[PDB]
Amino acid sequence: KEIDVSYVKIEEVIGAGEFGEVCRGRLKAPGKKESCVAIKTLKGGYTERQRREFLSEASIMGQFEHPNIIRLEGVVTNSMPVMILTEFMENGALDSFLRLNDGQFTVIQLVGMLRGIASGMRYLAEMSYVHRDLAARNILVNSNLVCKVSDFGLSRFLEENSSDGGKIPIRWTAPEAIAFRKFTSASDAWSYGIVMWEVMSFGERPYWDMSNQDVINAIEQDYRLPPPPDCPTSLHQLMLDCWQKDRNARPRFPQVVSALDKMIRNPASLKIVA
Ligand SMILES: NS(=O)(=O)c1cccc(Nc2nccc(Nc3c(Cl)ccc4c3OCO4)n2)c1
Ligand SMILES: [Mg+2]
Ligand SMILES: [Mg+2]
Ligand SMILES: [Mg+2]
Ligand SMILES: [Mg+2]
Repeated sequence: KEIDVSYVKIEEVIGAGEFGEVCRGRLKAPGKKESCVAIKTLKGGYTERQRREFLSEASIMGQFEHPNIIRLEGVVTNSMPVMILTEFMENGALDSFLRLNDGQFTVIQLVGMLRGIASGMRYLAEMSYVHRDLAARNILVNSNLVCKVSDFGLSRFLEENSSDGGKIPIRWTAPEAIAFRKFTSASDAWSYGIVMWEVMSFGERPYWDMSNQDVINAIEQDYRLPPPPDCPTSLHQLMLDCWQKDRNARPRFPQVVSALDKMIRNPASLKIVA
């Protein structure tokens, strides 16, 4: 959906993306009430390939409609700067948000965040979309703490293309995906276990200071991340389920959502901690 630039007001620069600024603004279109939007801008000096890659995120977002997937409002393509407008997520990226708020949300709140992410992923999997970069940094959080999946793009990773999309995010990536480049919803479930860990640790770095090769070797040698401090054992177990080496043994996302829904219904179960 092409948006008349007269309908957009940019208020403030709030971040930086791959190709430019991320801004907060207002969208007001005839017959609709004004709303808050995030706006990515692309200014002068990029190649047409770069323009296409930038706008591809909009094309992909626009294929989806789900409360846990970032909503596209529209694009500005007949004018400079080129823009992508989405719903505005007041609290930004989940990893940074949790680090700011370390120890300040309850286990039940954290599980609700995890449930929203898992519902987004359930939907993407149903739509046969493999995310491939599922990480807390790619989860955006609104004022009501609703978590939504972001970062959409279909470009192959640099390792997949010519001998001579960016690099595979090793610490989030399932071993078979690293080894063979087979990305599936089941490799996303692995990544989701890593997101669970990031959430229950209030945004700590998966595998701390381990190198990417250290991580690859550790996982092959049966190492798995330990329960974060105060983490309910049942959540750690679901993490371990996501991190099975055999991808077919991992839970699919409907199962992940169910498990989380049970926990919310049965909060006493969350009291068991190592
Ligand atoms: N807490 S804060 O107000 O300082 C802040 C900072 C950065 C981003 C925020 N929300 C924020 N909300 C929605 C989206 C977004 N970034 C973004 C992505 Cl990830 C993809 C595509 C796109 C985007 O903006 C429009 O087009 N960001 C909020
Ligand atoms: Mg991606
Ligand atoms: Mg990415
Ligand atoms: Mg990317
Ligand atoms: Mg801590």
